[PDB]
Amino acid sequence: GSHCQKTSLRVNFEDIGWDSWIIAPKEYEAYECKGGCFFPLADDVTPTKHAIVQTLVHLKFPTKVGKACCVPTKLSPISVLYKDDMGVPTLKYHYEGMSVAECGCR
Amino acid sequence: GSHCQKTSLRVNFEDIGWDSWIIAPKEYEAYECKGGCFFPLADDVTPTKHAIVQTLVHLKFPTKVGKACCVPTKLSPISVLYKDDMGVPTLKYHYEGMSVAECGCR
Ligand SMILES: [Cl-]
Ligand SMILES: [Cl-]
Ligand SMILES: [Cl-]
Ligand SMILES: [Cl-]
Ligand SMILES: [Cl-]
Ligand SMILES: [Cl-]
Ligand SMILES: [Cl-]
Ligand SMILES: [Cl-]
Ligand SMILES: [Cl-]
Ligand SMILES: [Cl-]
Ligand SMILES: [Cl-]
Ligand SMILES: [Cl-]
Ligand SMILES: [Cl-]
Ligand SMILES: [Cl-]
Ligand SMILES: [Cl-]
Ligand SMILES: [Cl-]
Ligand SMILES: [Cl-]
Ligand SMILES: [Cl-]
Ligand SMILES: [Cl-]
Ligand SMILES: [Cl-]
Ligand code: NA
Ligand code: NA
Ligand code: NA
Ligand code: NA
Ligand code: NA
Ligand code: NA
Ligand code: NA
Ligand code: NA
Ligand code: NA
Ligand code: NA
Repeated sequence: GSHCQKTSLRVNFEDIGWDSWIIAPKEYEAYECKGGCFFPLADDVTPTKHAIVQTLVHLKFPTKVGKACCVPTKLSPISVLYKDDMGVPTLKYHYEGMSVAECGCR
Repeated sequence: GSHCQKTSLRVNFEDIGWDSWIIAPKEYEAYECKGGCFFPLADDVTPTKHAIVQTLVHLKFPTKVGKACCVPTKLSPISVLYKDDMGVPTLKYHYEGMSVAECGCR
């Protein structure tokens, strides 16, 4: 059963060019949503009625319409230490939207 | 500029097998979210910080991590006429989650 679920994803801030403004941490666990959104669906998928409808339309017209996407449906914050406008390392206690809390088909 | 946006999608309830319980309408405009989530991003995309991070990670590791997905970020209801448990056609005035209101990268 390869369905929509949260899997691990470690993000190094240098690799994505954010080290120019983020002192710490060097890496963090962001997670990612992976898997398909096909029938039969799972319970923790929590699909919208449109995702269900679009998945049905994709089954009968695969070349015209795409299927639903396994995406983050809830995010969690992290803390980052960033240089202030005058170079002062400053804590951003709740840097929102950075880590996956829940996945779902949309 | 092929970015994330709402495009037309007409859904025939018979084609998806929902005519067994939906008398009317026969078809409805559900819309769909289509387009890529790549940089440079648009203003009406409203991307989360994780979608931006994942897109950056996908650029440097295309085979390991996928990119962000253009998905519905707000849905609108429709009205449907459905047969009751005793065959009585009944109006569902606000059948929620059926039509796309806004698209975005997630
Ligand atoms: Cl299965
Ligand atoms: Cl199902
Ligand atoms: Cl929902
Ligand atoms: Cl297919
Ligand atoms: Cl397609
Ligand atoms: Cl969110
Ligand atoms: Cl706290
Ligand atoms: Cl904060
Ligand atoms: Cl923030
Ligand atoms: Cl965010
Ligand atoms: Cl462009
Ligand atoms: Cl951008
Ligand atoms: Cl947001
Ligand atoms: Cl690519
Ligand atoms: Cl992949
Ligand atoms: Cl939604
Ligand atoms: Cl009304
Ligand atoms: Cl209602
Ligand atoms: Cl409803
Ligand atoms: Cl819904
Ligand atoms: Na087709
Ligand atoms: Na997907
Ligand atoms: Na999200
Ligand atoms: Na939170
Ligand atoms: Na958020
Ligand atoms: Na790679
Ligand atoms: Na997409
Ligand atoms: Na949605
Ligand atoms: Na509404
Ligand atoms: Na909804």
